[PDB]
Amino acid sequence: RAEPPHCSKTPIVRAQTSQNAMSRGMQMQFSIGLHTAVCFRLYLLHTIRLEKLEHHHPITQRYTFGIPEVHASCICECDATSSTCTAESHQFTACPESDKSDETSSCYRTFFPNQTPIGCSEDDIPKLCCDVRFKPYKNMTFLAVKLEQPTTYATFVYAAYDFVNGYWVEKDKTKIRSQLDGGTQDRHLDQKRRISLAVTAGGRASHQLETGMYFSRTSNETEELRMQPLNEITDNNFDRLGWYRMDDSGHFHVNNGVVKMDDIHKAKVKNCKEQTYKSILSANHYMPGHFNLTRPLEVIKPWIQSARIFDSSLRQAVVTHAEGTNLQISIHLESQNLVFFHNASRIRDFSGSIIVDSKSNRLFNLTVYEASGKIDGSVKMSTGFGSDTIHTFTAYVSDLHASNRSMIIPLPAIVGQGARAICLRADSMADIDKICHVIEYFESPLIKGISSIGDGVMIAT
Repeated sequence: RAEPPHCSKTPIVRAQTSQNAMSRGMQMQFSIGLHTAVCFRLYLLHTIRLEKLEHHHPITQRYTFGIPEVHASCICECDATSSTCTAESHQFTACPESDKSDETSSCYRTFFPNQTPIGCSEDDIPKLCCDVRFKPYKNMTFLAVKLEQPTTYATFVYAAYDFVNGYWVEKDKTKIRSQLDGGTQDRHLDQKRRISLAVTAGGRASHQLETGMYFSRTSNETEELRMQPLNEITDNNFDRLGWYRMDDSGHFHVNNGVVKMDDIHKAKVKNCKEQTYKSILSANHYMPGHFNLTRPLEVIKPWIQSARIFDSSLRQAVVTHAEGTNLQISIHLESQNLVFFHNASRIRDFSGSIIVDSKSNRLFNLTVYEASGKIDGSVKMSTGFGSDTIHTFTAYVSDLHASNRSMIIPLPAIVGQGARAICLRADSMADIDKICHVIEYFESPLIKGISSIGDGVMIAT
């Protein structure tokens, strides 16, 4: 089923290599676009596609966490002297092993003395004792990451095709990786080692990464990165995510539960006789009724196509830029001949919206339908088709066969507020075939749960 990608139309600059006190070469220069292909023959058709643009993720931090289901059972002791409900039994301690009860559950004890004698004697000052219980909710698991900090890599796809009796044959197929932050990077591409690919970036890549705490769900296994107030590994804010953390075994616990439990659990006696009390947790991100989540970055951030932990090793996260600037290529060889070829373009329909994202990115979130090759856009003044052109663009769809693709089109500041018309036309298409639509403009800017014990009192009088 071997097939070449749409060979884009690219101007080629002939440069001459400098010389030493020896034996008069030449270099073929061109600017390749992200998600487009370049084709040439050596005088076996050679193709290079700038497939992926990635910023690296690591700096370190990593920790699995969950969402806890909290339940607190208490008991009152009317006589302040009593052996039942004491500082040694309740203050800073986990309720000792039940032997039958769930392994997933995690409990902590808190001591509430100096009570009011309600349903008691006027002189004796009561005391309250509680078991705060925590278990994972819906078995929800997430990795917390201190997230992508850019290093930039380009991923190219080199394929050499041959036309053997009516059909194309993918002879050689490699993945080329080149670091974009330094000077030119050079390597051979073909097995014959005759040709060399030289990649050079103009400056920093189109878009940028924020430094902070991120996370995504785990399926017992990385997913689309989300952003919601989350704790750095060394921090333990109860109003932010990750205070309910998973250790090695898969057991979830409250981060420094023992010690902190008394600062976050607050209970007062309602009536010591009936064994009634007012209870709450001074925290967030717990069940019941204290947990929702932020949508993936992909969804909220137009400049982001995808942001995911790369694999099972959980060492790097890959941020795929919605679109990126072109890269500078030079193809060099001894002394022979190079000819560059190009295919043509087609387009059924399109859809999209003009967006200024939270990180101040002005782009056209374009989606093409049954399209291939070089596609030319024209952003118009007003909603009226035929109004004055304010920007002109060209997108390159790499699929040989007309397919549906989604892309990011950087726009100048002239493409200001309000809805407007945009007209797309493929290459060499008559102005009758030109699709127009009015496109929309969007812009992003920059409690007490009272319960009666239930378990009954074992110590009445």
